[PDB]
Amino acid sequence: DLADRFAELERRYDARLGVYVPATGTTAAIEYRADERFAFCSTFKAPLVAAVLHQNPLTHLDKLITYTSDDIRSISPVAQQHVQTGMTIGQLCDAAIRYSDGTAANLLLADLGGPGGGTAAFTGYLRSLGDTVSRLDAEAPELNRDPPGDERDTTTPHAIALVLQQLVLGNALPPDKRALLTDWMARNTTGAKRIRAGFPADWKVIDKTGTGDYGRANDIAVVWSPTGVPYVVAVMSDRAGGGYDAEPREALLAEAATCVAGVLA
Repeated sequence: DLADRFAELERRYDARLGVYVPATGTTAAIEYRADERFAFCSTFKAPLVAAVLHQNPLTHLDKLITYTSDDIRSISPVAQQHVQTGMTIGQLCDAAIRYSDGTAANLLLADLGGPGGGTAAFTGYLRSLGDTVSRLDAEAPELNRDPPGDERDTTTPHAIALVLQQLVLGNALPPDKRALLTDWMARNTTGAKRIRAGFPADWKVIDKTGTGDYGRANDIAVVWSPTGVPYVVAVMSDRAGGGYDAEPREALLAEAATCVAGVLA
């Protein structure tokens, strides 16, 4: 039994686990703690890139953004190398998704603009997609640090799955922008030990990960079966019992995904 398996994983990893897979043609929704709040962590960067793509003509991708030393305040594998040259909006989107570059995502929030350094406009973009649950209140590094249970900077597996479904499978974005987002997630470099690890090699997986304090580890994905049937998979976790420095456990997400894949196969 699924729920029994997910409960067993919680005990194994001293963790709280949330899972959602939306219903399809022939499968019921899979849900475990799906309406409980979990920190976004870096998973917000996927709808962030969608918001920026949606807000602007496509050639806004070619606009050069400049930044400085005091902008590097979080893990930023790409942006830390380009302070002198700047980065174009397209390079920022690529880095935010594929390398989970924190400076890149902060710069994209600023591009979106408005109150809260773009966090209010980000939240408004989610509201436009019918998500009345999620909220973004801070940028990096603060957004990964809220105490367990705090509602700041949170989504739920259910909410983020429905958002991702609209972005990748539905009509939230025009086809050209949808393809840009989908391809960046398809080329993600940070997800090999999470949802990807739980699905057989002949399933396609695109994803966006997040990791935070209090043992936070998330992954949101769209997967396609070998015959092209898509499913959206959101898996979220934290480990409050280990305190602020609790180690994130990727293996919990890989095992949860393996269980989901077993049901979807």
